[PDB]
Amino acid sequence: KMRVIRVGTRKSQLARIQTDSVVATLKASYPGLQFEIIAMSSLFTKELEHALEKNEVDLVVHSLKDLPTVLPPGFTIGAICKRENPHDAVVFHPKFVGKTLETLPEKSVVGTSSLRRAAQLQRKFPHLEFRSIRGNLNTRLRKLDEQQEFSAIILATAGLQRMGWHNRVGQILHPEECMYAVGQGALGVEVRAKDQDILDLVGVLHDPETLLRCIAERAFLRHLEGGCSVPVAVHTAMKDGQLYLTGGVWSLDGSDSIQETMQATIHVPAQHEDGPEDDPQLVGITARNIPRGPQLAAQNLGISLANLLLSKGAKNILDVARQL
Ligand SMILES: *Cc1[nH]c(Cc2[nH]cc(CCC(=O)O)c2CC(=O)O)c(CCC(=O)O)c1CC(=O)O
Repeated sequence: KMRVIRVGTRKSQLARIQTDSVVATLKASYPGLQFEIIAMSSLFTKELEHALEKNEVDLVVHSLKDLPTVLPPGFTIGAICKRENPHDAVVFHPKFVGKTLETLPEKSVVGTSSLRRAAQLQRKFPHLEFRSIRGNLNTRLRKLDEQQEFSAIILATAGLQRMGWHNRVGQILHPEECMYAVGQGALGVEVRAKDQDILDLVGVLHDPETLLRCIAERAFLRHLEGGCSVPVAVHTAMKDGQLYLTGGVWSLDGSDSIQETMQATIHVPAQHEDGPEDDPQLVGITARNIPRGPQLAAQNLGISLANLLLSKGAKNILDVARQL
């Protein structure tokens, strides 16, 4: 009568690397336990979810920014892992290595299929062109270097780092240039919402500071009626007992913009707990072993900033962008 922890992965390289980093952390906490990785084949979220409900697998690893602020019923995010670098990065064509976006020749084409990235970068760099680029990270790096269309592309720093492409990171974008997506750089572990055994085990992965930052960022996004699909961006930081949250929305061209910052006293809790089970998820995340007070406070900060943005016309900016 054995028990093996079954871990679902997409077989794509980056998804597989993320899965292994999490399994490695679990093995270190649970050396006496057995894990089995089950390769399978954004439809991919659906099918890995399908295997979870069909009980073919026990946990799957996502980039947090790829999960929506409300998960389908019967699933939850049981762990938010310690955040890697959240910043967007510029990769340059070999001809332009050493340059910045500030020093590219006028009318260079920058590749990105993110509405958030294009809107912010258009606003700050009027003399540049931004055009859609499709594919995974290696395919985008290929189309940048071999085809002569693009002079640069935008990618998450975290993804390049995980892929072993740290050296192609040419410039790391600051918040004044491009704020990042909600939950960028953090990994989220999705599990069956009722599965207390697996929820127990993966709970060891929660990093308190990352969990609180991502609750505030996801609550901001959810209250604005947003997902991966909208031109919304954020910056969070925890220092000296303060949780800072900057949030922004943009027209698809970046000409219209509301951006404000708010803060609150949330101390990063050092202790673990065994909170009650009937405590519901917060923005899709189950963290019963972290003190709940700081979580609720982070959720309120997100909501407060969304309300401030909405009172300055955010819903109009977002509804106008969506219809295009
Ligand atoms: C919301 C969104 N997801 C992606 C594709 C994606 N998802 C995860 C990563 C790696 C970074 C991480 O784990 O946080 C990536 C790739 C990347 O952002 O570099 C995108 C990118 C669409 C595109 O520009 O082609 C987005 C949109 C967004 O970030 O706003």
